[PDB]
Order: sequence, then structure tokens, then C-alpha cells
Amino acid sequence: SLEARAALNQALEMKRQGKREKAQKLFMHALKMDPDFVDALTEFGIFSEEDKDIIQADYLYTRALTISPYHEKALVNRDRTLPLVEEIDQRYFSIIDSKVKKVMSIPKGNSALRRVMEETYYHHIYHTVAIEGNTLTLSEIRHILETRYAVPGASLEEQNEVIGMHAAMKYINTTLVSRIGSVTISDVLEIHRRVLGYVDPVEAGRFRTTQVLVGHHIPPHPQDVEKQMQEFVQWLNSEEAMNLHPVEFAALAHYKLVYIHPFIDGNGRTSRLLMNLILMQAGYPPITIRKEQRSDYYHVLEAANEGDVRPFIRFIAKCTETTLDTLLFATTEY
Amino acid sequence: SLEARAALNQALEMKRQGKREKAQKLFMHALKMDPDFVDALTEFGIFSEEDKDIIQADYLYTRALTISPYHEKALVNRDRTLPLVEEIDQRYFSIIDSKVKKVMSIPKGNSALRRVMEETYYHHIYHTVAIEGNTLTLSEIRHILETRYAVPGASLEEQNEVIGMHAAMKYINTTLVSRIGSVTISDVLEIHRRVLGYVDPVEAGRFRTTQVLVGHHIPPHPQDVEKQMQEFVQWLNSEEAMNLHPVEFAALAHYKLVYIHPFIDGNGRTSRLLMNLILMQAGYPPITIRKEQRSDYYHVLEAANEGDVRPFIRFIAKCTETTLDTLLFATTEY
Ligand SMILES: Nc1ncnc2c1ncn2[C@@H]1O[C@H](COP(=O)(O)OP(=O)(O)OP(=O)(O)O)[C@@H](O)[C@H]1O
Ligand SMILES: Nc1ncnc2c1ncn2[C@@H]1O[C@H](COP(=O)(O)OP(=O)(O)OP(=O)(O)O)[C@@H](O)[C@H]1O
Ligand SMILES: [Mg+2]
Ligand SMILES: [Mg+2]
Repeated sequence: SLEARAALNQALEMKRQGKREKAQKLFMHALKMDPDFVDALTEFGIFSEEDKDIIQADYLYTRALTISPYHEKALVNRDRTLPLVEEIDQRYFSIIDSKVKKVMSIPKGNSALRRVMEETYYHHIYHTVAIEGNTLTLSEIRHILETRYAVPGASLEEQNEVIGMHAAMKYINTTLVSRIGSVTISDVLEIHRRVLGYVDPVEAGRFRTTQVLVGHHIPPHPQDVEKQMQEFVQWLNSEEAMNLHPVEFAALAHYKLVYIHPFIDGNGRTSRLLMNLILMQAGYPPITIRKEQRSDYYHVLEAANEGDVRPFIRFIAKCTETTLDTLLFATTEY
Repeated sequence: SLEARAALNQALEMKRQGKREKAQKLFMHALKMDPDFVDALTEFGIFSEEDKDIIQADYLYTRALTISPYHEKALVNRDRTLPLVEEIDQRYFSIIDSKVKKVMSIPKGNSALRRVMEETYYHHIYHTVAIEGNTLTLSEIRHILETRYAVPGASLEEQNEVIGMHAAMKYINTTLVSRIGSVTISDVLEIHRRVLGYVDPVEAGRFRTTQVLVGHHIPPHPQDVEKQMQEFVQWLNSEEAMNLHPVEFAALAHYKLVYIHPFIDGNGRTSRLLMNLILMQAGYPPITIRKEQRSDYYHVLEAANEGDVRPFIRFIAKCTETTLDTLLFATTEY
């Protein structure tokens, strides 16, 4: 492409000109033009290291080698950054584990903690539906679940989504948390049943029969969905997956489920519930993917489809840390 | 019982005294005291004939013989009334068939008719939920189904019941009406699924596992429910049932289903939908059991349990006629 090289050649000049803005947009626009443009990736990676964003740099070098495996400028930079980010990632998970041990060391009966867990429960439901486009407020959700009376000027669908979540959550907490290691299709179906039961009871708790598009992702064909779910379940209960880091295992479980997209709707909600199940079985608190992180959440998912899950694994880890911060703040406060 | 005979002996005296009130209450109160009091039944039957209520009289004579088969006063009166009401019942069904032929003779495309069918559709849903204790108005139901937005100050359950009905009705009309003669368990499950899906998706479309009380009726034990439903389906598709009068067949189908009470909730609604299916397959319009007829509806059901279904069959026939009157009034008007 002619216009692809134009933007990149314009980008380098601005960088070495001494731009205050830094012409980061010029680089982004180049890869907007052609995202598989090996030269634009490496040079953008080099630019990222100067701003001390080595993880972003490594991502770009990794993406370049999937396109052009024997691109030398990528290969030499990759070999340097490959083990460096491996360390940085490991170090981050140690920082998580430390904050988790602080939370785990607290006794369950602690009165200050249980206040926070009660308040943050309503927040959990808000964010998982809000990220879909649910327009219900926190106080509205509080009113719906406690009173069981509909709020004025809001679709019954949106209000049924809230009830579906609370049902699914109470089910998980009651039944599924107590059994560590072994999970089945039936378990996933029973979560989804309650998630999408009050909205669409016909399709609730069974696989889709039609092919769909999820953002920019094309999941396995309905005929292949069962086969994929059969493999997904095997992976969950495999020794490999047990030996993975809880946060990492929780993340990979999330992605794999939304990748398969076995249901017509409610795949994200159920995946995030399954994510939080995995964590709570491993002794971690249930984490929140906030409403505000929608764009980022989609970008890292898109990145995972193109063949690098690490950004998504980091995103889940970012959320985990943010949760642990919130709990330790409120618990220490009260 | 001493107090049972007291009221009855008091009743006869008042009747033959020449009471303007007629001491009908004295007779009712006697059978309130003891409903299996053979002497009170026969004498109340005799009293009913004087007011030209021979069907009511026959009922009482029939109830007496289940208790005391060889009670002479009942036996002689029964033998007289037995064929008389048989004629009266047959004559009523002829009066129905005539009014049905007037309705059936109208072309489907008729513009005046389709106005009525559209308006009365919302009435159908109102009455079937209103009779349960649903507190939604006609305009509220109209708003819920058209806008799909919840009305202010009404339980989500009540509003989900409305959506459940509309779903079940649209399903029946689309799928089930086109196949005359053959119905399965799966079909009944698929109706109930949509009826109770939006309220309780967990229990929607499957048999209850717990024994319950329905008014004053004890249905078959959960273990026996499947066996009863298996027999119920056989009866529906039997030649006997095809040769029954549509209104009668529709009625018996209703009662048999609510008798079995296979689901935890939503047995009446589904039964009334199945009732109206049977009618529409036989070429009759779907009929309405009004909200106001709740007490009567329960009394005739209780009577059917004690071992005389005829009152219920008449009640359904009464509703059918009332429907046919409403249609022919509105159709002729417009
Ligand atoms: N590019 C992508 N690749 C894989 N999965 C994706 C991608 N984009 C989005 N997803 C996932 O698919 C979900 C959308 O599918 P679906 O509508 O079945 O889920 P939902 O639960 O209805 O929506 P939400 O999770 O927002 O409530 C998203 O929530 C997300 O988790
Ligand atoms: N004595 C009785 N014997 C047999 N069946 C009865 C008796 N009394 C009531 N019923 C039936 O059982 C139904 C009640 O059971 P259930 O609650 O499962 O039905 P529902 O659909 O939830 O209630 P409704 O029909 O009022 O909406 C009544 O609607 C009626 O049709
Ligand atoms: Mg969705
Ligand atoms: Mg009920």
C-alpha cells in the first residue's frame, strides 16, 4: 500500500524532527491504514520503548513475527524484550498475590469487610449489565432486587437482566463454589439458564443454532459449538489448567468461553460469572470489569483473536489489582 | 350429626310454612354442616325443582346416590331427572352449534370481525391472569405488550406473567393450530415454558417434584405425574375424544390437566390455552373464562373432584355462549 508507507515515513520524520506531540497518531494512523504492515509495527515498537512502554513494544514485535517471521529488525528486538516482559508479567502477579494474602488473612466474620461485600454486590451486577448497554442506575438495581417491583420508564428486558444476574450469582455461591476442580457443561448451562431465563426463556440454557458476529469475531459454527464446549470443559479440569496462576486461569477461561460464544446472547455475563467462580474457588475475591473499560476490554479481546492473549490476561490482572485495592481501602477504612 | 338434622328439619318447616325468603339458606347451611347428608341433598333437590332449577336438582340427586346408592327418595327422583337433563344439556349444545355456524359462516377477511378479534385479544390475557390475582389493568397490559416498557408500581412477576401469556399465545397460533388431532407432552411443555418462563425459568417447561394443594384438591404425587400425563395425552388423541362435542372435549381436557396439576405453577393458564387450542382446531373461537366467574369456576371444579364433572362442562358451555354472543354483537355492530 502507498498510503500506508506514506504515514509511516511521515511518522519517523516527526519523531526524529523532535515533535512535542511525538506524532503517536501518525504511527496509529499508519496501522489503521494497514494493521499487518510489518515495518510500521517494529518502528512503533521502537517508539514505545523510548516512552518506557516495553510491554506495548513487545506486543508490536510479536505481531510483526506472525506476519513476517524472518523480519530481522523485529527478531532482534523481540529476543531482547521476550524474556524482559516475561519477568515484568511474573513480577506483577507477585504484587497481586501479596495483596490477595492481605485480603485472605482477614477473618470472614470481620464486620467491616462484610459491609463492603454487601455494598459491592450491587456494583458487580451494575457493571456486568452496564457494559452491555443496560441503562439502569445503581439505586434502580437496588430497588428492583429488594422490592421486586419494576422501576418507571425502563424496558422489562433491562430489568429482567438484573433479576437474571442475581439469580445466577446466588446459584453459583450456593451450589458451585463448594466443589473445587470439577465443572461440567450442565453447570455452565444452569448459570446461563438463570442469566437469560427472565429475558429469553426459550433460548435460555441451550446452545445457539445460528452463526453470528460478535463485534469483529466469528465464533465456531453452531454444529461445531458442542465439540468446542466438550474440549473447553476438558481443559478446565485438566492438570495443566490447575497449575496455571488463578488470575491467568480465570482470564483464559473467560476468553475461551466468549470465543466459542455457545449461546445466542448472554455469553459475556456468564463468562464473567465463570471467571469469578474460578477465582473464588482459588481463594481470590470476585473481580469487576468496570463499565468504563468497555473499549479497552474489546481491544484486548480483538488482540487475542489476532493471536496474542497476553494483553487480555494483563487486563484481567489490572482489574484484579483494582478490586484488591478497593477492598483493602474500604476494609481498612471501616 | 345432631346440628345437621336440626337445620334440615328447620328448612322443611319454613318451606311448607310459606316463606317468602324460601329458607334456601337453611338448606345450604345444613349441607355446610354435613355435605354428605343424603336426606338434606334429596330435599334440597325437591326444593330446586319447585323453582324450576332441575339441573341443580339432578346434581343433588346424583350426589346422594354416590353416598347412599339405595336411598329410595333419591333413586325415584334421579330416574325421572336423569334423561330430562340429558335432553336439556343436548338442547343447549345445539343452541351453541347454531351460534357457532353464524360465526363460522363469516369470511375470515371480514374487516368488522378482525377489529373485534384484535381488541378482544388483550381481554383474553387480562382475564386469564386477573383470575389468579394479577392486579394489572387492561390499558397497562396494552402498554406492556406494545411498548415492552414496564408500568410504574407493579411487581415484575405480574408484568412477566403478561409477557409469558402473549409468548405462549403467539406460539400456539403459529405452530400448534395447524396440526389437528395429534398433540404431545412436548407441545404442552412448550406452552408452559413460555407461560412461566419469564416468571420462573428454572421450573418453566418441566414437571413439579413436590406435592402441593390446589384450593381443596390434592393432585397426583410427583412420581405419578408423568404416568398421568402419559395417559392424558393418550386420551386426547383417542378416537373416543375426537367423537366428543368440541366444547365438551375442550372442557374435559381443561379439567383433566388442572386435576393432574403437572407443574408447580401456571397450570390453569396453560389448561385454558390448551382448552382454546382444542376449540380453534374444531373451528370454534377461543373463549374467555371471565375474572368475575372465579368463585363459580372453583365451585364447579370442586364439584368435579367429588365426582360430577357435568356442572363444569356446563360452565365452559356457558362461557362459550357468552363469547359467541359478544362476537356476534360486535361483528353485527361494526
Ligand atoms: N472481538 C471479540 N472476540 C471474542 N469475544 C468478544 C469480542 N468482542 C466481544 N466479545 C465478548 O462477547 C460478548 C458479547 O456477546 P453476548 O451478547 O452473547 O454477551 P452478553 O452477555 O449478551 O453481553 P454483555 O457481556 O455485554 O452483557 C461481550 O460481552 C464480550 O465478552
Ligand atoms: N378444586 C380444584 N380441583 C382441580 N383444579 C383446581 C381446583 N381449584 C383450582 N384448580 C385449578 O388449578 C389452578 C391453580 O393452579 P396454578 O397456580 O398452577 O395455576 P395458575 O395458572 O398459576 O393460576 P391461574 O390459573 O389462576 O392463573 C386454577 O387456576 C384452577 O384452574
Ligand atoms: Mg448481548
Ligand atoms: Mg398460580
